[PDB]
This record gives sequence, structure tokens and C-alpha cells, in this order.
Amino acid sequence: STHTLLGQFFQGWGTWVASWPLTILVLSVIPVVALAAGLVFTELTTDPVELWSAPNSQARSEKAFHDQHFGPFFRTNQVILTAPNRSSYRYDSLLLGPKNFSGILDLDLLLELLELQERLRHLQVWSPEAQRNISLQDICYAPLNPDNTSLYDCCINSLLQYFQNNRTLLLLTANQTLMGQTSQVDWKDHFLYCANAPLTFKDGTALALSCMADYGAPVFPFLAIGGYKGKDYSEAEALIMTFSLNNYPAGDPRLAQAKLWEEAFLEEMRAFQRRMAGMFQVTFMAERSLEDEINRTTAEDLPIFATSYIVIFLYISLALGSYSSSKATLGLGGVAVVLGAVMAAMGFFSYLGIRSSLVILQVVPFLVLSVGADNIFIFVLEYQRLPRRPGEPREVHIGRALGRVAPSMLLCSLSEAICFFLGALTPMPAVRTFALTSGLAVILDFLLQMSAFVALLSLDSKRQEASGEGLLLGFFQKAYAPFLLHWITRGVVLLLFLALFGVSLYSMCHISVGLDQELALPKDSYLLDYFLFLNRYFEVGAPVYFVTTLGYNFSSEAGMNAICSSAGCNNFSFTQKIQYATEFPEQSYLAIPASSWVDDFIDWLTPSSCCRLYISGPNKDKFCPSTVNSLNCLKNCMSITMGSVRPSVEQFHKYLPWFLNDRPNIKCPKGGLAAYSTSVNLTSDGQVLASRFMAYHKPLKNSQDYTEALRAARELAANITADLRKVPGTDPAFEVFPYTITNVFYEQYLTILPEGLFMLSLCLVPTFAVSCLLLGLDLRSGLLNLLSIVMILVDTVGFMALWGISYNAVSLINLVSAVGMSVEFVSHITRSFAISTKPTWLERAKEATISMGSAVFAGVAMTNLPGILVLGLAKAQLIQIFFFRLNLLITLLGLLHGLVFLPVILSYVGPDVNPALA
Ligand SMILES: *[C@@H]1O[C@H](CO)[C@@H](O[C@@H]2O[C@H](CO)[C@@H](O[C@@H]3O[C@H](CO)[C@@H](O)[C@H](O)[C@H]3NC(C)=O)[C@H](O)[C@H]2NC(C)=O)[C@H](O)[C@H]1NC(C)=O
Ligand SMILES: *[C@@H]1O[C@H](CO)[C@@H](O[C@@H]2O[C@H](CO)[C@@H](O[C@@H]3O[C@H](CO)[C@@H](O)[C@H](O)[C@H]3NC(C)=O)[C@H](O)[C@H]2NC(C)=O)[C@H](O)[C@H]1NC(C)=O
Ligand SMILES: CCCCCCCCCCCCO[C@@H]1O[C@H](CO)[C@@H](O[C@H]2O[C@H](CO)[C@@H](O)[C@H](O)[C@H]2O)[C@H](O)[C@H]1O
Ligand SMILES: *[C@@H]1O[C@H](CO)[C@@H](O[C@@H]2O[C@H](CO)[C@@H](O)[C@H](O)[C@H]2NC(C)=O)[C@H](O)[C@H]1NC(C)=O
Ligand SMILES: CC(C)CCC[C@@H](C)[C@H]1CC[C@H]2[C@@H]3CC=C4C[C@@H](O)CC[C@]4(C)[C@H]3CC[C@]12C
Ligand SMILES: CC(C)CCC[C@@H](C)[C@H]1CC[C@H]2[C@@H]3CC=C4C[C@@H](O)CC[C@]4(C)[C@H]3CC[C@]12C
Ligand SMILES: CC(C)CCC[C@@H](C)[C@H]1CC[C@H]2[C@@H]3CC=C4C[C@@H](O)CC[C@]4(C)[C@H]3CC[C@]12C
Ligand SMILES: CC(C)CCC[C@@H](C)[C@H]1CC[C@H]2[C@@H]3CC=C4C[C@@H](O)CC[C@]4(C)[C@H]3CC[C@]12C
Ligand SMILES: *[C@@H]1O[C@H](CO)[C@@H](O)[C@H](O)[C@H]1NC(C)=O
Ligand SMILES: *[C@@H]1O[C@H](CO)[C@@H](O)[C@H](O)[C@H]1NC(C)=O
Ligand SMILES: *[C@@H]1O[C@H](CO)[C@@H](O)[C@H](O)[C@H]1NC(C)=O
Ligand SMILES: *[C@@H]1O[C@H](CO)[C@@H](O)[C@H](O)[C@H]1NC(C)=O
Ligand SMILES: *[C@@H]1O[C@H](CO)[C@@H](O)[C@H](O)[C@H]1NC(C)=O
Ligand SMILES: *[C@@H]1O[C@H](CO)[C@@H](O)[C@H](O)[C@H]1NC(C)=O
Ligand SMILES: *[C@@H]1O[C@H](CO)[C@@H](O)[C@H](O)[C@H]1NC(C)=O
Repeated sequence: STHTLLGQFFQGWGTWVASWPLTILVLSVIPVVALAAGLVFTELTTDPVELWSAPNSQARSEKAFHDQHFGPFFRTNQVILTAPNRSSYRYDSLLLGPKNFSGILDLDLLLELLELQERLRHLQVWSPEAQRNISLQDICYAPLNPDNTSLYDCCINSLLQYFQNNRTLLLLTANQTLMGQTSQVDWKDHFLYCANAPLTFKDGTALALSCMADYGAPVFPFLAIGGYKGKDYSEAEALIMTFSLNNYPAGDPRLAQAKLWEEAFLEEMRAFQRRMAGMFQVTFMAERSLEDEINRTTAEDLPIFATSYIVIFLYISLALGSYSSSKATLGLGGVAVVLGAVMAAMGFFSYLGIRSSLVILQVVPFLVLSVGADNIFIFVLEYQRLPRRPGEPREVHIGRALGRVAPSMLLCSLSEAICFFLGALTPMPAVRTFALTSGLAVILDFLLQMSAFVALLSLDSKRQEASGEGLLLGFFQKAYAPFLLHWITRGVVLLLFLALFGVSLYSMCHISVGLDQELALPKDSYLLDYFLFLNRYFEVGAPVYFVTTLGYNFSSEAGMNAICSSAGCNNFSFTQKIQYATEFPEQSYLAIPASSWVDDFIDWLTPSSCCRLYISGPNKDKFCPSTVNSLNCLKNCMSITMGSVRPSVEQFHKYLPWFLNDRPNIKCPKGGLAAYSTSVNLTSDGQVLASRFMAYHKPLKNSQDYTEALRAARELAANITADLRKVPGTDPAFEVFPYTITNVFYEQYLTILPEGLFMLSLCLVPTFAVSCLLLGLDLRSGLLNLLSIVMILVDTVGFMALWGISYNAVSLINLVSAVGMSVEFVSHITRSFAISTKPTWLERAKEATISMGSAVFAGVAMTNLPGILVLGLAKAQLIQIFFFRLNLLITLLGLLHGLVFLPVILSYVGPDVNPALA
């Protein structure tokens, strides 16, 4: 038979290893030390948040195209101020009637915010790598002037940009006698005017102030104030101040300069928070802030987690005693064989240049320990329970006791390694390396404890020469087994577990898919207050870019008519569809309509002294800008007296680069480089390669909102690209896709549910087939522990839905490690039933419960409890939610099915009594 060959081979190998104890022990730990010595050579940790995105997916290929053709998305540094204990007040405007003002909108707070903003603009950091102070101008994102980049050209959005950050303009006052009403027009009137019409160059009040920021572009009200509802901007309860910086690829030396400045920004806002405790209530965030708040507690929690090894050392050599009136070296050997394998499997990957993560250094050594000492108890308890035959050496006895139990050990370890390796097909790189390291650690643990631990046990066995049945074996399990096999409980348990399975089957349909970003940070984190204020007070989400890939013409009148929204444009166009989709912002997750450069280019070509050509001179026809008050510019770019003015193909190639460099002013606010300078890529001749259109999501709170917004945006872009291909001239493969800064993270949840069912169902096939081959499990009890594993998975999914654990890529690998761990709870009990010889099924189930049930409870259920309970106090919600709540719920469910349900079900439909003398 296939079973008896393997057991007959393991009996020879163990008795050979026990005859050379010192040689096999020293010769095995040498490769373990050689593998674990690579923890210093190329041990590198991948700190960014690109450990959470598949690099060969569609969402990362769209990011590569947008980064190639337009440059990467800018970094963000935000502060959200609130005045909690300030009362609102009434104010009567000269143009808007009575209007109530919130407590935050006051001069006494706006002046303090102006002082803080002007101090942040002059910050400087001493760069160690490049010997020079880093100023804000060198790394700020300036849309209107990227070449010179003076200190006042940086993009800084706030409410004080309406007044251009001038303290004298903020305190300005005028007396307007409108309609026979002498009313003091103040800054609040100008703020009310700029909130309704942000693209204003002269205010429509008595004080004729401007309305646009000092860097040139107009600022919209949803980037300055927040917390309103509708269009009453005077009731705003929050103030926003955003600093945006240039983003570079990771190899660039400017990235270290840009991240160096944000540390000084965070220190300055911490000083502002401490200095203004009784006036404001600030919450802040830098672009580097989420990257270092995630892996901040990796080196802080390891010494707390290292006491699990001491507890598992103390648990062995107290439950393995022969206490009459201690096996302390066996516990040290069990700890060293588990500790050696983890360091060897972790350091082998460092040689190959595979970068580790935070989860590898936090759950790997305390999850391998929970399934690494599992075979040690099953070997040592079988060594002491098998009595020595008369006149035989200790080596043959150790070989016989090893050969009787080791195929179940090989089956459990190989099922563990198969489930970890098969579960490493997830696209996310943080979970792939964790599964690969856990699989290699489990395989090295199985090799180490079958070659070195047997030699250590043979060495310890000799020692007892120089220097009752216990209590757990017979004094409890011979007074619990009649309880469980009483004929009233034997029917009650059989329907109670069935009702539990049915209730979990109903309750697993209320599960939620997706991992919130609030559940990744430590509990005493400052970013949680920022995420609370962001979800409560903002009125728009992240920006959306509807990128158009190369292939569209853009130069024909048939091409422009499918994009524009003005007069003489086709119905259901690009901008028309994006305009329509924001009228129902619950189906489509858009809040602001798309701003199209083609419409502003068509409006800019209308002859209103905004595009003019020289009549004659030294410069005949090159360009007359808007800032020229001369008599030689009486010639429009386009002609006059047509409806739906569309430029020719020659005129489109000529007038377009002048439009994308024109700076808006009082005599020409029609458009230019304030918004569309970086939204269009031009070729060498002047042909448009690719463009992009800007729109804003609605506020996305949870992680399902991000997935629904991404799916709705991709569906709307699919409708737009379907309609755009019918225009004559555009070639196939032209597509319009929506690009957002957070689509790489949340694109996995579109199709993680079919991926989870396939990968989980693919692990049951090499758990039942291999169990029927390495063991004597033929067919009746072969598909019974599979039923136990399916019940364990369904009950775990139901309780995971009930507790409030979302189903994501982190929890999916824990379920795959549970299907490889539940074989350990049921294969030992089922195999002991199969080799039983008793008259009736009830006594066979009683013998199976007494013999291996006590060993399974004392070495498989109490061995992983120190390794799992230590993670419950872990400082990070991801480790404390997915690797503690899930694993604790699997060990209790796995113990409760493999020790109360499997013996009861085996006394009804168990396999027949084979003689089995071979
Ligand atoms: C409009 O699109 C153009 C075409 O993509 C952009 O020009 C591209 O800029 C890329 C970055 O400079 C180039 O990639 C580089 O290619 C060289 C040569 O192979 C490599 O050594 C570099 O490593 C590689 N850059 C990286 C970091 O991958 C493209 O080759 C280049 N393509 C063309 C046609 O010139 C324009 O940048 C874009 N317009 C603007 C101003 O953004
Ligand atoms: C975007 O659409 C434009 C309008 O459909 C295209 O412009 C057309 O390009 C044609 C060449 O491919 C021009 O044909 C030439 O015109 C001259 C002068 O009238 C004639 O001799 C011929 O018809 C032809 N050249 C030859 C063979 O001598 C069209 O005149 C021109 N149409 C317009 C309105 O100007 C663009 O080509 C298209 N852009 C792209 C991406 O190709
Ligand atoms: C293995 C576990 C570790 C991996 C888990 C990773 C969790 C998910 C990581 C999300 C990372 C990106 O996180 C996202 O960053 C952007 C940076 O623009 C923030 O967005 C910020 O900038 C945009 C645009 O400038 C503003 O509109 C926004 O209000 C502001 O918060 C998002 O609010 C944040 O959600
Ligand atoms: C802030 O605004 C004030 C007032 O507009 C600016 O001061 C003016 O400067 C011009 C140019 O020299 C003078 O002609 C005006 O008479 C000044 N007005 C007053 C009342 O002082 C001031 O320059 C602005 N500050 C900045 C930094 O732009
Ligand atoms: C053929 C002659 C030389 C007899 C001696 C052969 C012995 C010394 C060789 C043959 C197979 C070898 C074993 C093969 C596998 C392992 C697992 C590894 O993780 C530790 C070393 C260990 C345990 C080797 C020890 C040395 C070994 C036992
Ligand atoms: C009982 C537990 C801690 C056993 C695990 C020990 C090893 C595998 C763990 C514990 C502490 C960890 C180290 C903590 C800090 C660093 C510094 C970093 O720049 C490189 C990785 C490195 C060197 C880690 C490597 C892995 C590590 C050495
Ligand atoms: C980094 C990327 C781009 C390269 C490919 C990495 C992944 C997909 C590759 C590299 C090594 C591969 C693994 C190599 C070994 C095994 C064990 C086998 O029993 C199942 C497949 C499995 C688990 C492979 C899965 C796919 C795998 C993990
Ligand atoms: C079935 C086995 C594992 C027995 C243990 C089940 C226990 C640990 C599980 C099952 C149901 C769970 C509870 C379900 C509901 C809540 C409400 C929540 O706001 C706090 C946690 C709490 C109170 C859970 C605590 C843990 C819990 C009690
Ligand atoms: C402003 O708020 C107060 C709160 O009571 C409300 O009574 C008042 O009517 C509001 N002002 C206007 C113009 O409605
Ligand atoms: C700027 O750099 C110079 C030379 O390194 C240094 O003396 C000066 O102190 C730096 N500026 C600040 C703000 O310290
Ligand atoms: C930008 O501006 C400064 C000051 O006008 C000028 O001297 C410098 O040459 C310019 N540099 C670039 C790269 O545009
Ligand atoms: C008009 O307003 C000014 C400044 O606000 C004030 O000083 C002056 O008294 C007012 N003039 C009249 C005629 O009331
Ligand atoms: C606002 O005032 C209340 C009442 O005095 C006080 O309890 C609270 O701490 C104050 N908050 C801040 C941020 O000053
Ligand atoms: C939609 O198209 C039709 C036919 O091209 C046109 O008559 C109508 O004016 C367009 N838009 C509407 C419905 O106003
Ligand atoms: C595109 O597909 C259908 C057909 O035009 C349309 O009903 C649907 O509303 C469009 N998609 C979106 C996101 O509106």
C-alpha cells in the first residue's frame, strides 16, 4: 500500500538518525545558520504604499500613460481649521440681503491664519545630501510659471487668496450709497461676491478689488471653505489651506528634497496646534504622512510580541512532564527548531533581493510558531504513550514511534505549505511575499523537526538513564468522552452544529468587501482626526481626469462638435454627458462638471479683442497679446459674422499654442495657461497627442464608495469612448479612461469576489486528494473531514461578517491558511478512527476521542493560543483586526468542530472496521 511504504521508510530513517544523534544535529543547523546569516546582506524593507497595488494590472497601466504624457500627480499638504466654541452672527449685505455668518469667518481668526500661511511660505530646510537650504520655490507646483518659479508663484489654495494674501486689502473698507443706502461694504461682501463668481477680475462692489489668487489661477469655493450645504457659503464651518508640491519618480534626488520639506511643515503645524489650543481646532496631513504612520510601530511592537516565544517555551516542559513528586531541554529544542526555520526562510529571500514588508516582520514569526510546534506534541506524546517492547534498544523504539505518527505530520505540514503557496497568487505584493515566506518557513520547519528534533529527542532519551497515565490522558478524557458520547448529547450536538452551519450560511451574505484606510493606522494617530474632519466637512472628493488616448483628430469641425458644449454642438457630447452625469450624483459619483479646453479655446477664438494680429511693421503677423493698448492691433485672429465659429485646420495648428500660453488678465479672462497649460500634450509640428479633462468626485467616505465611484466613472468613460469612435477620422483603439490618484488601490475590489471563490475552492482539491493518498482514508471518511473543513470555512465567514471584519486581500490569505490548518484538527482524529478495532462504532469513536483527542487539544489548540493572543495588543488596527480576530475565531471554531462534532459524526457514518494487520 502507499501508506505502509511511507511509514516503513520513516521508521528506518528515525532509527538511523537516533543512532547518530550528535552528527545529524550539528550537520543540520549549519545550513540554517548559513541561510539565517543573510538577514543583514540584502535585508531591505519596502516602506511606500506601492506594496498595495498590482504592477501588471489595468489601473497601473493607465497611471503609466498619464505619468508619461502629462507628468505625475502633485502631492498634497492640507490643514482643516474649525472654531468649535464660536457663535454665528447676522450681517446685512448691500447686495445679498440678510445673511448669517459662521463663527469661523472672522477677522480675528483670518489674520491668525494669514500669519500661519505666510510663515509656512517662508520655510527652509537644510538638506544634508545636497549642501543647500531647500526653499518652497524649488519644490512647489507652479502652474503658471514652472521655469523660473518665484516664491509667489506657488500653488497655495485658501480663503485668503481672494484678497491675494494682502493684509491691507483684507482690512479695506468702502462706503457705497447704492439705492440711497449708505452701507459700509467690508471684506465679507467681496468674499460673498468671489464665492459665487470665482473668475472675476474686478469686484462688483464699491471697493474694486480683484478676485483671483496671486499665482494667477482662480480658486474655487470648494478648495477654500467646507462644511456648507447647497450654496450658502457664509455658513461654512471649516477653513482649508492646501500646499501642493511637485511629484517625481522614486529615483530622482528632488524627491528627497520634497519629502524633507514636509517634515518641517509637520513640525510647524504641530507648533501651531500647541500654540492655538483655545482658539482653533486644527487637523493636518502631509503627502508623506500616510507612508510613515503605517510602518511606524513595526520596531515598537516586536519586543512586546517576543514574549509569545517565552510563553510557548514555558508551555512545553510542563505539559510534557511525568510529574509524580521535566523535559526542559525539549521546550528549548522546540523553540529553536521553530525560531531557526523562521529566520532561515526570512533570510533566504533576502539573498534573492525580494524586499520585505511590515506584515512579514509582525505576523510571520508568531504565526509560524502557532503551527510549528503542532507536530512536536504529536511526536512526543506518541513517544511516551507507546510502551517499549521487551529487549529492544531505545533507537528502534524511537524509530517505531516516529514511523507510527509521521505520515500525519507530513500530511499536515504539506497541506499547510500547499495552501500558503497556492494562496500567493494574489496580485498585491505585500501579501504575496508574506505567503511565500510562510510557505518556505513551514517547509523548513517540517524538514528541521524531522532531522534535528529527532536527534535531540534521542539525546534527551539517553539522559533519563542517569538524571499513572498522567491527568489529561485518562483523568479527564475518560470522564469527558462518556459525556460527549452519551446518547442524548449525541443527537443534540448533531443538530446544534447543523443549525450553526445554516445560520452562518445565511449570515455570510451580509459581508462587506473592501478595506478602509482608517483601519490601517495606529490608534493613537493624528491622521484619524484628519480623516474624521475630511469625511465630515469637505464638499468635493478627489479630482478626476478623463484622459483621451492618442488617435482622435481634434482639428476637424466634426471632431470639435463631438466635444464642445456651446452653440452648434452635437447633442450627448463629451462635456454634455459629463454635465448630465453630475445632475444625479448618487448614481454617477461626480460633483463638478468637466472643464474642457476645447470649449474655452472656442470661446477664446471669438473676436472680442482677446486674439489679435498686428496690421504691419517689423513684426507682421506673429502675435498681439491682450496687454497691448496700441492702434496696430485692429485685426482679429478669426473672422466675423458667422454662427458657431470654428477654426480651420491650418488655424487650429497655429492658434492653439498661443492659447495655451496666454495669461488671463482684466482685458482677457477668456482662458489660457491658468488651467490648460499642462492638460494638453503637443507634438513637434503642433498636433495634439493626448488631452485630459478635469472633474471632481463627490465626497467618498468608506471603501465601497471608492469602488462604486471607480466603476461608475469607468462606465461613463466607456459610453463616451463608444460614442467618440463613430466620428469619422478617429482610428480604433482610441479610448477615454478616468484617472484618479486612488484608483490603483481600489481597483482590486471590482473582481476580488470571483478571485476569492476560485482560490479558496482550488485549495480543497489538494487537501482531500492528498489526504486519501498519504493516509489510509479511502472514501467514506475521506469526504467527511472535507465536510468538516467546509463547515469551518462557512462558520468562519459567517462570524467574520457578524463581528464586522471586511473581506479584503489581507483576510483572504487568512482564510486560505485556515483551510490548510483545519486538516490538523480533523485528520488526526479521523485517522485514529480508521485504524481502530472495536465491536461497535460507539466504542471506536470513544477510543478515537480518548487517544488522539487529548493530544490534539493539548498540542494543537493550546499551542497556537499564545501565538494568537499576543497579537491582540498590537497598536495597529490591521494586525489587531485581521490577524487576531480572524485567527482567534478559526482556532475556536476549528477546535470546536474537530473535537465535539467530528467524534459524534464518526459514531454514525464512520468507515467500516478493516482488519488492517499489515
Ligand atoms: C508628451 O508625450 C511625449 C511622448 O511620450 C513625452 O515625451 C516622452 O518623455 C519621456 C520622459 O522624458 C520619454 O521617456 C524616456 O525615454 C528615454 C529614452 O528611451 C529613456 O532613457 C528614459 O528613461 C525615459 N523616461 C523614463 C523615466 O521612463 C519618452 O521617450 C518621450 N517620448 C518622446 C516622443 O519624446 C513628453 O514628455 C510629453 N509632454 C510633456 C511636456 O509632458
Ligand atoms: C483631421 O481632419 C481634417 C479634415 O477632415 C483633415 O484635413 C484634411 O487633410 C487632407 C489630407 O489628408 C486634405 O486633403 C488635401 O487637400 C488638398 C487641398 O485641397 C488637396 O490637394 C487634396 O484634397 C489633399 N492633398 C492632396 C492629395 O493633394 C484636406 O484638404 C484636409 N481638409 C481640411 C478641412 O483642411 C486632417 O488631415 C485630419 N487630421 C489628421 C490627423 O490627419
Ligand atoms: C498592507 C497594509 C498596508 C497597505 C494599506 C494601504 C491603505 C490604502 C492607502 C491609500 C493611500 C492613498 O491615500 C490617499 O492619498 C491621497 C493623497 O492625495 C489623499 O488625498 C488628498 O489629496 C487630494 C488631492 O490632492 C485631496 O482631494 C484630498 O482631500 C486629500 O486627502 C487621500 O485622502 C488618501 O486617501
Ligand atoms: C497690498 O495692497 C496695497 C494697497 O493696494 C499696496 O500698496 C499700494 O502700492 C502701490 C504701488 O506702490 C501704491 O501706488 C499704492 O498707493 C499703495 N496703496 C496703499 C494704500 O498703500 C501694496 O503694495 C500691496 N502689497 C503687496 C505685497 O502687493
Ligand atoms: C551516503 C553516505 C555518505 C552516508 C551518509 C549520508 C548522510 C551523511 C547524508 C545523506 C543525506 C543527507 C541529509 C539530506 C537532508 C537533510 C536535510 C537538511 O535540512 C539537513 C541535512 C540533512 C539531514 C542531510 C544530512 C546528511 C545526510 C543524512
Ligand atoms: C522573536 C522574533 C523577533 C524573531 C525574529 C527576529 C528577526 C527575524 C527580526 C526581528 C527584528 C527584525 C529587524 C528589525 C530592524 C531591522 C532594521 C532594518 O533596517 C532592516 C531589517 C531589520 C534588521 C529587521 C530584520 C528582521 C528582524 C531581525
Ligand atoms: C514579481 C512578478 C512580476 C513575477 C512573478 C511573481 C509570481 C507571480 C510568481 C513567481 C514565483 C511563482 C511561484 C513559484 C512556485 C509556486 C509553487 C507552486 O506549487 C504553485 C505556483 C507557485 C506559487 C508560483 C506562483 C507564481 C509565482 C509566485
Ligand atoms: C464562536 C467561538 C469563536 C466563540 C467566540 C465568539 C465570540 C468571541 C465572538 C462571536 C460574536 C462576537 C461579538 C459580535 C458583536 C460584537 C459587537 C461589537 O461592537 C463588539 C464586538 C462584539 C461584542 C463581538 C465580540 C466577539 C464575539 C462575541
Ligand atoms: C441665520 O441663522 C439664524 C439661526 O436662528 C436664523 O434664525 C436666521 O433666520 C438666519 N438668517 C437668515 C438670513 O435666514
Ligand atoms: C541657509 O544656508 C546657509 C549656508 O548653509 C546657512 O548659513 C543658513 O543658516 C541657512 N538658512 C537658515 C534658515 O538657517
Ligand atoms: C527665471 O527667472 C530669473 C529671474 O527673472 C531669470 O534670471 C532666470 O534666467 C530664469 N530661469 C529660468 C530657468 O527660466
Ligand atoms: C462712509 O464710510 C467711511 C469709511 O467707512 C466713514 O468713515 C464715513 O463716515 C462714511 N461717510 C459718510 C458720509 O457717512
Ligand atoms: C471651546 O469652549 C468650550 C467651553 O468653554 C471648551 O470646553 C472647549 O474645550 C473649547 N474648545 C477649544 C478648542 O478651545
Ligand atoms: C439635438 O439634435 C437635434 C437634431 O440634430 C436638434 O434638432 C436639436 O436642436 C438638438 N438639441 C436639442 C434637443 O435642443
Ligand atoms: C452608457 O451606456 C448606456 C447606453 O448609452 C447609457 O444608458 C448609460 O447611462 C451610459 N453610461 C453611463 C455611466 O451613464
